[PDB]
Amino acid sequence: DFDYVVVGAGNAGNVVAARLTEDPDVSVLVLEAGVSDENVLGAEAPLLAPGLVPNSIFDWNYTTTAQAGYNGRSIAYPRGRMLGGSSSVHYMVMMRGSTEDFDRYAAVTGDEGWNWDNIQQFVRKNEMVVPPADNHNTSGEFIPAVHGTNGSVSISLPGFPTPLDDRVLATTQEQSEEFFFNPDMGTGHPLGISWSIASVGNGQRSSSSTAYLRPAQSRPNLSVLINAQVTKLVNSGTTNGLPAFRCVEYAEQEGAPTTTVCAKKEVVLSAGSVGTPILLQLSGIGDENDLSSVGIDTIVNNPSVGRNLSDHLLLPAAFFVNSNQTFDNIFRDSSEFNVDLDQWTNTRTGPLTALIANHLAWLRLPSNSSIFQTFPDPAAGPNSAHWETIFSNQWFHPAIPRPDTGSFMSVTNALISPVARGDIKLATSNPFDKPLINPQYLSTEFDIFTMIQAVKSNLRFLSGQAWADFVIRPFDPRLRDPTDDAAIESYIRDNANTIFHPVGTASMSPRGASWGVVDPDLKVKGVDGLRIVDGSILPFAPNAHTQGPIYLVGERGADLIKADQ
Ligand SMILES: Cc1cc2nc3c(=O)[nH]c(=O)nc-3n(C[C@H](O)[C@H](O)[C@H](O)COP(=O)(O)OP(=O)(O)OC[C@H]3O[C@@H](n4cnc5c(N)ncnc54)[C@H](O)[C@@H]3O)c2cc1C
Ligand SMILES: COc1ccc(C(=O)O)cc1
Repeated sequence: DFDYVVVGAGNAGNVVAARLTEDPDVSVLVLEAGVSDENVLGAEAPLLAPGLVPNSIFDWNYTTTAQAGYNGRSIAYPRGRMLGGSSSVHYMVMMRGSTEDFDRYAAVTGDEGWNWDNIQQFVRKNEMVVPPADNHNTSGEFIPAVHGTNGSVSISLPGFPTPLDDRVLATTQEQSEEFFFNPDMGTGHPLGISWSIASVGNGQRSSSSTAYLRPAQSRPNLSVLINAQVTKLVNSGTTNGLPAFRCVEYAEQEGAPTTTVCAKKEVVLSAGSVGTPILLQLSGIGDENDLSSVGIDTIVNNPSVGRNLSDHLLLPAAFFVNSNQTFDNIFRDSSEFNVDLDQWTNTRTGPLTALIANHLAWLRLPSNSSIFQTFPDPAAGPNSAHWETIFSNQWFHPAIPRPDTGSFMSVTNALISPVARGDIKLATSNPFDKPLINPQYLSTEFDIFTMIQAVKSNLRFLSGQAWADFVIRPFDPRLRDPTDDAAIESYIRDNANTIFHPVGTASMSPRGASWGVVDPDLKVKGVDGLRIVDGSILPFAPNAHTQGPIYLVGERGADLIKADQ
């Protein structure tokens, strides 16, 4: 039987599986609940990514509980269910976080092996810069020296231009005090306006399955099983005086018989920030009171399981624009779509290689803001962001379909440094029931205050000379007036959503410590033979879309595992 069992063939899981099997005497079994990622056009052509989830066979079909912060709205909580995990359904944006993110991870765990300097080696293992699809000149769009040249995942600058690009660039000159240009987020200094970098190579998605699993497919010491949902982690004895969890039960679907397998060395949980805590709770690792309320016997009492959930909340906003070059008609007119698809199929170029956004702004509140009377600074540090602003050459709104008429650009914000914390809990002891996902969005004055400020910032940005002949008006009339705080707050509470970056539900913390679920080496506290390598270990929201930091967790996790062999 196998040396390791990896639960979840996801963003991080695939790194662990591929890295461990580099050694021919180490065998790994990967168990993935979902289907194959092969022959999924929507998971290959970059521009088609937003259609893939939430309501589909490639999604877990999770939702949140009703959010009082959102006027009682419950929202979709998409999560990839397939080879590659969420890296097969994500929007491919790549950055690693701020130096302050990783230094805070090191400080909070007492482990300097996290920390900005010591993590850089894994950027180089993880990524290689390849040409953008349109083969444009990337000089001055990034800094080659801070990025990998040889690593597994293909990354590139935007493969298709938009009419937004020159106008965003002009705004960095015209409004340089607020919206200065940033040469590369890979410096660990996120603030300012940078060109998007994305996990796209030869005009198609570079996911954790394409980058790690596929090249490793002919290895006899690696097995990958799809349609295999792990339903229980099995207490398989007592090694080192602690309960051991080296066996798992899995099934194809609800009501199907369960297969048992055991790892000789360790079970690695890579089920992600939703999947990991819920499986733990189903296995009797969690909050005693919550477990017994649903009929589960607690084997390891740890109330941190599924707590300390952070996410980046999302705010969408569309604006009518005077342009015939937005991407909107690709999704309305079959002739245009089919011309673009033929070009993508034959040459791997054209509009289908385009990203959700070619530029991103990372921004702080003024250091003298009224909110700092009542709150300490929740940012990772003085060089980190409070919010993000994303510029898209089309309609983008997770909860409202694209209008039949109109050309649009969208300005999407993410709250990067929330004060709010949430939790993930079991509604029942049945592994095929949906969990209760309660992020507690907009439940603090800080979080709503910052979002009101973000909107005012967006409107300053778009009032610039570069936009004069382009932006017509906001889709929603509550965005007509920058001084109307009541209208702005109403807009936010009715439109806010999620940008799909949950972390923290199995937080790392120092060995033997207060709260947390895992040690700094990612071993589960109070258990032997169980390791967590995914987004759930990160104790704070980073200054980054989460694929980049999660890949670093995956690469270091693999080295941590090899060190105990
Ligand atoms: C719509 C969307 C867009 C996004 N866009 C971006 C972006 O542009 N840039 C960015 O950086 N990030 C983005 N993200 C976030 C990023 O995709 C995730 O944060 C990251 O990929 C998660 O990595 P992970 O390894 O923690 O989990 P995942 O990649 O989600 O992996 C978990 C895997 O485990 C499987 N699994 C779960 N439970 C079980 C079980 N019991 N048994 C067996 N298998 C199981 C799942 O099916 C999945 O394959 C996006 C996310 C979404 C939902
Ligand atoms: C509006 O564009 C984006 C870009 C990235 C993401 C993400 O990281 O999920 C969401 C929306």
